[PDB]
Amino acid sequence: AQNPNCNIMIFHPTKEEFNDFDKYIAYMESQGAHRAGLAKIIPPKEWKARETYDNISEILIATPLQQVASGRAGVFTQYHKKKKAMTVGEYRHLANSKKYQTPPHQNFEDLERKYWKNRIYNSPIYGADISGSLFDENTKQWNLGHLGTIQDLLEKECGVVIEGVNTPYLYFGMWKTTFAWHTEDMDLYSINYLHLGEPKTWYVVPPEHGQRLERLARELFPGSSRGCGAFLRHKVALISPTVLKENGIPFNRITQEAGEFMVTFPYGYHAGFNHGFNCAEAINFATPRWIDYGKMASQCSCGEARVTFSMDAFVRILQPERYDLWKRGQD
Ligand SMILES: O=C(O)CNC(=O)C(=O)O
Ligand SMILES: [Mg+2]
Ligand code: NI
Ligand SMILES: [Zn+2]
Repeated sequence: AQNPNCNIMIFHPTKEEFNDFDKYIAYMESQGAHRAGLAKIIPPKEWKARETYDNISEILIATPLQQVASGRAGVFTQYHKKKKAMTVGEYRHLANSKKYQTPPHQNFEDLERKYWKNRIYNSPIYGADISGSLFDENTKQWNLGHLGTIQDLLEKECGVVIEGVNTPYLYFGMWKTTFAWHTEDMDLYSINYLHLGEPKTWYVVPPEHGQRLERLARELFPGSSRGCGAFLRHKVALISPTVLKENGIPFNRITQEAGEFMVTFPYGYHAGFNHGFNCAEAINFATPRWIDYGKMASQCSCGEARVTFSMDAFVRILQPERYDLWKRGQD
């Protein structure tokens, strides 16, 4: 069995190996990468996502989200308060202000320490989930707006034709902006490219141990657990590495820098934070190996998780028994 300790693997494809996206994912899995839940892919030196970022300040963040925390430093939830629209140029200036900027620090470890110590005492503003792409249309390799669609994968594997579309999303971050513990919708893969700016630190639980994290989460968030049998789908709960280590939960951590891709694998729980002003692009995708995970994915039916149009068909075809109750949640 490859990668039996479930370590995060880092890949350095050549320009030749960067041509065929599906093939390279399957290669990484042949080496055991999926067992970690997360992999890093460093693009060949010849590749670029686009020529420059000099012209992005006019993108609109229609609904910036102020991430307000409740709880204790190592175990908290966050709620998203909607703020007035602002441009990326306005957001960048905000991120760089004295109130929101990254503090002085020695290295990534010192910054990680300061994040876990102090996150809860601040409310950083996140421009999340903005439909769009920063890949140049002429970038032919690993262009996250040109991937094969999940609908087409399901059709190729299972024969059924379904409605729905699959497009990327932009994320504009600042110091302390936080992504809560989650897996993807329908336990899909994700791919995330850090276009510019400061790093993103990731934490991940191997897929084979995801239920251990769920059981801890039910213990740590007991009212939330009573409210919903899949409350991590709400994407609000944070648990620190120190607390994970105290409770024996297997995990790994890695920091992504600008110019790097990360892939999350089906049912790989992940969480993290941004080090300063940055812009990431991410999209879900599927492979044949995902289908079985899609069939078994939990679902939020309490009504809180409220997701995309395209998830309907996935539930309807892969989980027909759950369909009815899940759609009651969405309506
Ligand atoms: O970058 C972020 O804020 C969150 N991204 C993801 O969870 C992902 O790419 O799967
Ligand atoms: Mg612009
Ligand atoms: Ni994710
Ligand atoms: Zn729910």
